[PDB]
Amino acid sequence: GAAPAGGEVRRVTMYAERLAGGQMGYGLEKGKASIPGPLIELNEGDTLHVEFENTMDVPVSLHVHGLDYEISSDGTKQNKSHVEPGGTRTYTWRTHEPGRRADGTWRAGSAGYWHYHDHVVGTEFGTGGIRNGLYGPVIVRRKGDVLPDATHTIVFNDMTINNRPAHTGPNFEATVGDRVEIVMITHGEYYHTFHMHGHRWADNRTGMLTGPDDPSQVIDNKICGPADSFGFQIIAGEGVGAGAWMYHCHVQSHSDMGMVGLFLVKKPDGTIPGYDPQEHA
Amino acid sequence: GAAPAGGEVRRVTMYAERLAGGQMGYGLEKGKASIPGPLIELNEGDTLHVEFENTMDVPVSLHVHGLDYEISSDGTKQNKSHVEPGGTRTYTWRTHEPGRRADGTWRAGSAGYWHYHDHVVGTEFGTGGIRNGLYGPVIVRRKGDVLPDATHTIVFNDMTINNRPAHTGPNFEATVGDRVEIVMITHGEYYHTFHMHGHRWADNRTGMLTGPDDPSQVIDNKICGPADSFGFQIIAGEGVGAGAWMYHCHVQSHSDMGMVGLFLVKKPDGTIPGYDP
Amino acid sequence: AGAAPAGGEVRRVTMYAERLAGGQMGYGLEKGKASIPGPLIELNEGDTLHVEFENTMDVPVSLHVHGLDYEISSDGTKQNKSHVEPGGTRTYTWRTHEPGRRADGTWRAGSAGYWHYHDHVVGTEFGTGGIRNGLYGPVIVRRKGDVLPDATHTIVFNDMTINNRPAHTGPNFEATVGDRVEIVMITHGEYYHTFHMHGHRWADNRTGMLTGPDDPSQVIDNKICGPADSFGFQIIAGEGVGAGAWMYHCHVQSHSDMGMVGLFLVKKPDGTIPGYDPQEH
Ligand SMILES: [O-][O-]
Ligand SMILES: [Cu+2]
Ligand SMILES: [Cu+2]
Ligand SMILES: [Cu+2]
Ligand SMILES: [Cu+2]
Ligand SMILES: [Cu+2]
Ligand SMILES: [Cu+2]
Ligand SMILES: [Cu+2]
Ligand SMILES: [Cu+2]
Ligand SMILES: [Cu+2]
Ligand SMILES: [Cu+2]
Ligand SMILES: [Cu+2]
Ligand SMILES: [Cu+2]
Repeated sequence: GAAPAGGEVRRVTMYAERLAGGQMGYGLEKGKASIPGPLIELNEGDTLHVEFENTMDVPVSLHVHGLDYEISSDGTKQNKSHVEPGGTRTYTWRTHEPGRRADGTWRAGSAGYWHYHDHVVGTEFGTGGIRNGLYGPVIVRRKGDVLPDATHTIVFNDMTINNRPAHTGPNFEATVGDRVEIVMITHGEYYHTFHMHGHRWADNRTGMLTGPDDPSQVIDNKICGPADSFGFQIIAGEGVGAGAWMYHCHVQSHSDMGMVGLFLVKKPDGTIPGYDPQEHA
Repeated sequence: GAAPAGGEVRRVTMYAERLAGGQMGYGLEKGKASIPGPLIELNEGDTLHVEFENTMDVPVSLHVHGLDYEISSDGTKQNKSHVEPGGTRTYTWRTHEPGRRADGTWRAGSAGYWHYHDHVVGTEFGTGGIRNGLYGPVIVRRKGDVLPDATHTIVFNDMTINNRPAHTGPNFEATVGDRVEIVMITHGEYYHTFHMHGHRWADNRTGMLTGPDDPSQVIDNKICGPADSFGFQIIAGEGVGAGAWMYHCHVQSHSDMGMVGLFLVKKPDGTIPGYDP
Repeated sequence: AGAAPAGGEVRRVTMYAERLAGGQMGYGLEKGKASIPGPLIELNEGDTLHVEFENTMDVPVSLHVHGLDYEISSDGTKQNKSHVEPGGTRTYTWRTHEPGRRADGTWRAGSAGYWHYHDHVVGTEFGTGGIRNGLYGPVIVRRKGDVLPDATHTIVFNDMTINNRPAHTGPNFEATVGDRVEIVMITHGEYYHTFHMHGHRWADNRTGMLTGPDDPSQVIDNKICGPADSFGFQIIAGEGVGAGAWMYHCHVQSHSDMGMVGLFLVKKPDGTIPGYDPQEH
């Protein structure tokens, strides 16, 4: 697979729901909200109309990074694009291809790893919403972008991964050789440094080197702060083989307190070498 | 609207002065000091002799990032290039173009988004003088760089933008279609994440991709730490139209405590849709 | 002087973990010669390194590496039972690969870059104790044709110290104007830092050096960094600025104020640094 040229006009329904544990989630269907919210994938040029409904007892909003949107889809109290309790609103996101402007410069596409989150709960910056779990990924693909066997979203939200209690992963499974895509988002108050054992990627738009003349740095550790978003694709177990490969924040008290999960890379027979589930507790 | 080749020897007078309620700033003429300090632009290859005068009762200095300067223009007490009270000094900053060295490798030029600040007030690293307002931006352009319709300078200085009180901006104005340049400098103790609503830029030298071969990440949110500086040009309203477009620090307590302003992009008739002055 | 050659050799080294004075711990290649930072390990892409490792201490220790290819048995984590018991021995194997075109048409990133190793088991199962105590070291993987330097120096921001040195005690590095000097910068611990050098700059890419006039990497003199970040650059000492006691420091204001400063002592050909008086520093 490779992404095709874009330009489809899409629609979807989206709800903001209270979840258990005092949380809040987005979902595509009533009663199916998740944390992180649902992954929205677009190709450059597609438009997405989001038929949005607020099912909670407090205003909420939908603010997106990186995608074209007019002020009316800003998703803020400050230009009256929030959604009252029980209210509804259609947010529109647009994307565009890159190309030469008439002044000679190059307009950058919308392609990239982006995200969306609340901007209204708690404060007019969505501090309460984001803490509760109102966030999710948006991938915009360029025509020709290689496509992954799977996509996993890792959000460092304050001292949590995906709002989970400490040392509860999440874990992610792949088989040696799968092309795995990772979307990494950070939210909240703290900086973090995302690290993956056994695996590395290029610090560019795709996480993959364009070819032999890409000078981007190849890393396995990146500092990130609130609302940063990047992603990459790795071949699971490439050059290293199967195993329970940790990913964690490398800030030493963060990993000690539980900002750790496993990238479980399995042999073809589905087993994991030297993976004693209880030696990782 | 493109930068020319440099090589001109330029001179400017700068002054350090005190300002109201504890603050201090640089000025091009006395009485006229500002926080941030004056924007300095140069073309790669230019030399700049800053004829500097400290009008304050305490020592001060002028230290610059990225530009060429000999150790005597270090702007540090450590190297004895600070400026005593009432004193004067001439700091020389030079720039160069990119080109191939003798050893055959490529030497990077001076072009970039840079800044200058005090290095001796409060501490030997400027801690009290940076806190007080003693910082400013420097742009060095390469030959061929497209020139903006405006440049606006945003300094995250601890928990403030441009040492301004919380929730007071600043706001900048443009018209849809304007090529707008933002200079972003961070100072103090805190990390930040700069975010702009409705607009995006490439994470490279200019903030614009070189072309279809430029693999630089395109972003709208950037982590920055003390003495980081970067800049970019955007077409205002490009693909998103007019309106009051927020920029802020995206650390949640920071934006909550007031690290937020507006990029007011106006329709050619001058009105901003949706905006509530 | 010159270029990195093509890799492919299988190298062996003995490495030791040893107690050092002051409650510190260090790696070394020979007994009694442990250092903080540990020894610089240098490989070319394709090289294999069998580290014959010995733990001379009374507590468990491990060797974990960033960026290189290792199988999960050389993870160096208690979690995967690749730590070394007090008095114990273990051969860690690190591999590197050249970049190249995969059968799927994408470009495989090579191992080349500025990497580091460190402990993963001392104090906590994320090595928080052994990293505090000085168990960390640089690794450089060179791509064929990489420019070699006249000298390489390693600067590790470890918590609020540089190379575990007392406040304001450097270290200092000396070069002559025109020397090609390689800096390897690693960060560790709990804190974010910004690395700054007076009178010098580099490219934010793999080598630190612009590949040519087509390379768009930002050129910087100041770089935010977090725990386990590792980058490097080569500069021409004093190029366009002359001899001098050029400070490098973390630019987080209170960090420099309280010790995170050192000196790049760049000398004229006659050995002099005019104006340099250590008592003013
Ligand atoms: O506000 O993101
Ligand atoms: Cu916002
Ligand atoms: Cu963290
Ligand atoms: Cu690791
Ligand atoms: Cu945001
Ligand atoms: Cu901030
Ligand atoms: Cu936003
Ligand atoms: Cu500075
Ligand atoms: Cu680890
Ligand atoms: Cu620091
Ligand atoms: Cu400096
Ligand atoms: Cu300095
Ligand atoms: Cu590590």
